[PDB]
Amino acid sequence: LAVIKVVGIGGGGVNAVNRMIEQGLKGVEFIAINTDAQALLMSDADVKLDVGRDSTRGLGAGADPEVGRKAAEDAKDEIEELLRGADMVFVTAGEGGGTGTGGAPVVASIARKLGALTVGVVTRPFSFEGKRRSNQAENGIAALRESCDTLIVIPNDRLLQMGDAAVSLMDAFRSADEVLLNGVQGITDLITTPGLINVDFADVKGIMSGAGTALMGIGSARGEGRSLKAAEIAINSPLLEASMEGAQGVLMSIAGGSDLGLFEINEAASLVQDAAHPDANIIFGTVIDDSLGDEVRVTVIAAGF
Amino acid sequence: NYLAVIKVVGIGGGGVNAVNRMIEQGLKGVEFIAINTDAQALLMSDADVKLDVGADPEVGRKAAEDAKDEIEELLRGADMVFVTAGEGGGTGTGGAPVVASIARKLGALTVGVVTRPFSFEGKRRSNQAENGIAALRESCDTLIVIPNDRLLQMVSLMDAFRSADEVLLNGVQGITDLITTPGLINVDFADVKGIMSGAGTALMGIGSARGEGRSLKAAEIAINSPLLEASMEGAQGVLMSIAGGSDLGLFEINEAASLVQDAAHPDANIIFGTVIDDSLGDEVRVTVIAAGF
Ligand SMILES: Nc1nc2c(ncn2[C@@H]2O[C@H](COP(=O)(O)OP(=O)(O)OP(O)(O)=S)[C@@H](O)[C@H]2O)c(=O)[nH]1
Repeated sequence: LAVIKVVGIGGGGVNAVNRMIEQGLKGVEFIAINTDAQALLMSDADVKLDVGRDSTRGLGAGADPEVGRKAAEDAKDEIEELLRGADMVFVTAGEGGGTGTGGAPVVASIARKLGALTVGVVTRPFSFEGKRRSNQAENGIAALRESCDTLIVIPNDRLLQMGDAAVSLMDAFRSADEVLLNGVQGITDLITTPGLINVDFADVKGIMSGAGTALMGIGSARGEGRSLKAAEIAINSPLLEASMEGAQGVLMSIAGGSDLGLFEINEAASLVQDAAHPDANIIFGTVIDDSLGDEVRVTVIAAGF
Repeated sequence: NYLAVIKVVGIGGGGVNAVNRMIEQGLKGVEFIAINTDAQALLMSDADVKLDVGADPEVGRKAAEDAKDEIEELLRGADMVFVTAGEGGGTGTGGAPVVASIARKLGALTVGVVTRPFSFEGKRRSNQAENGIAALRESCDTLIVIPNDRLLQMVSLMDAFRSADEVLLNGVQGITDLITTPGLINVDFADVKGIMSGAGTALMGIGSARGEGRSLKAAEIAINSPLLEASMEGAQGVLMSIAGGSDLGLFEINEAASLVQDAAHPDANIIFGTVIDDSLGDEVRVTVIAAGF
């Protein structure tokens, strides 16, 4: 029985976590960490830690990653005591600001020192947010990559090539929330709510330990050929950056109702094998989600390029 | 007065987190108080009462001494006060003895709970973990000490940390449930205060079993628990609680009570009772608190 903790750090990471809780992600503990007390009062997370209170006064790191790093580092004994006991820790954030960029690698190092399987799931900021945010994100992601077993990086620019062409700014960030949720859930649900093909904590640990930098694809479909269509959308996802063909490690999850049959699961698995690198290690798992109706949802995590 | 007022104080990050765990598990019958002692960080809490007085012990001490009047008003009216800094050190280990000394000067039966870290955790300067224990011991009636090393005789690294949190919770719940939650055998609060006032250091033992002979079996595990450090023979004050379902029988109960008397020192005071927790199914859980020598 694996204990899984999902940490959101900074405003975007805390909003993603609220989204995960709102959509009913189960079997995990939710921890919100931020440098803004008011923002934390609105969070529904199980654990809420306000950090950098004297350096920031509950107003955020003002986009300075050094302030975020030092806020997390000063609270490190306390974060450690919140994490101890976890088998698996997710660290989620929008890279580019001060709190998430700076604090995420601290939270991840602590998880990794404890020997929890440590997965980062972060976005790169949209190009329209400016060169400073993109540059801070890039350094934040390099730092985090040193501290995580696997680091899933979602390029927010690619999200604009999905969903609706007439989205607002608020919509774009809700979509970033959703994808961070998809990243976490596509993995955690293999463990907490397996279907016919059970990929347990040990299997996940074996493919994700020390895997390095990763990308994700997602796909969903209904009606005839839903499994094949969902997998083909996930494999060709703009978030995966056309790089599925080069990944050496691939974890795939297919979610559907109680009645998702082996035939459908296997058809999706077969399309994914064919698209993969010839020497790829691919693990295929299933998820029971009875709220899905006639839809199935495929998530692909690709690493080892 | 007649429903004993019990206040459980978590202080510092490990203490507030312990209290938040107690709330999450539905520990009943007590009032929870979360005291944050760090200037730079605040762990939030759903405790009834919260005080933010904000990793050095001296820092926590000074912060709580500064807030001594408001802590006093939070504690006034309690018959019993538990204080803990929970797992890991920090400012809470400095604040805990201050809250304890205020509880005790008010007349409340003051019970500290403190953990000794696992040895593989290493050690911070100035012997600060033992200084915390010594200072907390000076200001409590009873100090329950949980030696985390002993858990490894009861294991993976994650299991070790999890068992530590679980036994810490039990350090409070085994006693509070005995007092606050009816069972077939109930106790007098005066007798609790009789064994625990001025008693000094105590240790705890736990045991669980199912099926035939469950009560005897869980009691036997509890009495021989590595966490008791074989202090059962010499102990002058013993509390034993047996938690189980409604159908817990008087005969099996009494067999457990008889075992504890036999195992304990001839001159021991023994307080014994049961707790009805209908969520345990066919399982029985025993807590033994051994105090004195
Ligand atoms: N997923 C998600 N991402 C967001 C949201 N708001 C902003 N972002 C993204 O996250 C990045 C970091 O912003 P944010 O998380 O708010 O900063 P912070 O880490 O809290 O940093 P600060 O203390 O300096 S204000 C932004 O550059 C943007 O790309 C949100 O609501 N949800």
